[PDB]
Amino acid sequence: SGFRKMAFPSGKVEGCMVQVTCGTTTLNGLWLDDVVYCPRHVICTSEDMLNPNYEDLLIRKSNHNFLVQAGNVQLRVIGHSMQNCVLKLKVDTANPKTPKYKFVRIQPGQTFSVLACYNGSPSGVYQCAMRPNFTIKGSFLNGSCGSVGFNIDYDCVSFCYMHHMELPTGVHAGTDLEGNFYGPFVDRQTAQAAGTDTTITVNVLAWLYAAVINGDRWFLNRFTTTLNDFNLVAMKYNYEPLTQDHVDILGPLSAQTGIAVLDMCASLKELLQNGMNGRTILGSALLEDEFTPFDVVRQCSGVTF
Amino acid sequence: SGFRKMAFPSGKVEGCMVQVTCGTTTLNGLWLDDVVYCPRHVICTSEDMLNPNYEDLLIRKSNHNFLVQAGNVQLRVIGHSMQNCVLKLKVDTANPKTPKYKFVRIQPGQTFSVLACYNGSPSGVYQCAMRPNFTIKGSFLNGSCGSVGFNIDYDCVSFCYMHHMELPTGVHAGTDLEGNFYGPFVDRQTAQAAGTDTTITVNVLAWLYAAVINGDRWFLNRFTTTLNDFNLVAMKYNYEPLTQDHVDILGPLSAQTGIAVLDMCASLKELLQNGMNGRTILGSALLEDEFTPFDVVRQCSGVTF
Ligand SMILES: O=C(CN1C[C@@H](C(=O)Nc2cncc3ccccc23)c2cc(Cl)ccc2C1=O)NC1CC1
Ligand SMILES: O=C(CN1C[C@@H](C(=O)Nc2cncc3ccccc23)c2cc(Cl)ccc2C1=O)NC1CC1
Ligand SMILES: [Cl-]
Repeated sequence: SGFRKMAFPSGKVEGCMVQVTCGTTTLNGLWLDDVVYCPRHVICTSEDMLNPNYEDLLIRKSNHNFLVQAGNVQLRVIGHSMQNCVLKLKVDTANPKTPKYKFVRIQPGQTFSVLACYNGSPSGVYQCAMRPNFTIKGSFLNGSCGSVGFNIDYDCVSFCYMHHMELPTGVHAGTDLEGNFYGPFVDRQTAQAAGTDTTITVNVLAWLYAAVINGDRWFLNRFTTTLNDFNLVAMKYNYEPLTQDHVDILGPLSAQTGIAVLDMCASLKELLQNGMNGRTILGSALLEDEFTPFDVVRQCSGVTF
Repeated sequence: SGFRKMAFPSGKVEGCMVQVTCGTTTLNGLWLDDVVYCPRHVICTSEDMLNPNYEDLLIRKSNHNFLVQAGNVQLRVIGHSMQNCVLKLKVDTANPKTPKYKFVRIQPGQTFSVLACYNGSPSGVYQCAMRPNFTIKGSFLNGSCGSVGFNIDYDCVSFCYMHHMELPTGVHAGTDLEGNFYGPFVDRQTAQAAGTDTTITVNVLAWLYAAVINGDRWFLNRFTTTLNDFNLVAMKYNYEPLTQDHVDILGPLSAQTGIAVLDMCASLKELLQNGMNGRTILGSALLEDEFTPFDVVRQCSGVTF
């Protein structure tokens, strides 16, 4: 019993974290095989960040301008190149701790674990979701740039996020490991803002199924709804639309609890229109949307890595 | 910016998890140096769990009755002894992945990370707190016994909890790493129940200071309170009494934000009376009590927004 916001074990990723320094700027790097990946803004001064020409800034650097530290060992940089908003530093030593890995680009609603790092040293691990407005609600201070997000599939680490910046609302923006930003963001000190966010509907439904599995059933009702009527309701409350794909993905949870997906949608409709009435679900007075259907199945079945 | 329920990176603990088998029972063990620590109930059958005589069950075992598996390698047991409710299995190989460690017994209100394991394999990491009734609200399934709780302040792992059982309310009970239970619990299937739980007041106060540091003040008021009047009101909401020790511990956060501890106590009194009126504090509609004063200082910025 119990239901917690659970992150993947971070060990395979901790063995890849390094410290990257270019002049006065120090941030985190991800060392896989003989390459260290880090945000390309490591080459910028505070003035350069206002309007950087990254190719022009990079051409002026040599391999020895980049200091890479792995624990108490200095790595030798033998090459450097840029891919989108990510700098790739070729080093003379392959990481002996390189796990089996993939680089994957995730979609809004998908969750992942973040290993927050400072000076190439991991400080914490938390779970979060890619919001529909492509930001993440992380917990990051100065020096956290280069911290990565990931999932684990059996013994394979799928790297999906690298931290680049904090927006004025305190939320975070970053890229996939190929340097492509999530969202309409750019890597420079200029006016940028997160768009209006929405709630991840399929994830709220998965979390309601998790509450039922844990004995919380007060919100269940005798009613059902059509998919179209539910989306008309959900659109009124800034909820993301529920597609037939989402209904298919919730099938296993629906069979396990005996509550049809549109039956659980009628519970969610009533919760939006009337509130919780002083009650909580899994210790929360808000409808939680940072657990996917897969996370619920994994936590309620004990899958190991 | 941001404030998340953050666990310590689990890598140092993942390298210590092993699978312990005694007959038909399989659970998790913690391998440090040449000793594997696990719950003593691994020697029990389901027919022994009501009134087990552990000394009598243990004397009938030899070293070769204990099967210890570390990854795909079978460890050789060369000794066994019981210390309180933990079994200590001496093995012929010291763990090469043994981190710098300590065994610490924690007090109610203290937080720690849990690395949930099944069959000696880590499945997830979450943060939690020792409740005032000595239980923990974990997320554990059958086979999770022997999973450990820990803190990693600096480079040293302080092991503080080993999981033993789930109570009828779905909450969990366990021991320190010397096998002494937290709370009035015994490792028997006899009728046992968690006492009425309370909210960890010093932790809610620390979390209100974290909200101020991150830029939020809507909940403050022009009032102060005596420590005695605050406790008379707090106890009516099932809040733990706030001692002078707690007021002293909140001193650094009080100096950083400019809000005296008894002024923050007045704001908490008003919050308990009024609720949140549709507002949230750090993304929550409930008052959070699983962040200690020390956790807030570790996670938050040193500069108040
Ligand atoms: O004032 C600045 C300067 N700051 C630097 C850096 C950046 O955002 N870094 C950070 C990341 N994550 C958390 C942080 C917490 C506190 C301070 C900096 C953080 C950046 C990176 C990029 Cl790609 C574009 C612009 C900026 C940019 O403005 N800080 C941001 C907060 C406001
Ligand atoms: O049905 C039982 C049998 N069960 C076995 C075991 C125990 O509590 N194991 C477990 C731990 N953590 C989470 C679990 C989740 C589901 C099932 C077992 C779990 C135990 C250990 C000890 Cl030391 C004392 C009593 C018991 C004991 O009653 N109790 C469970 C239903 C709550
Ligand atoms: Cl303590």
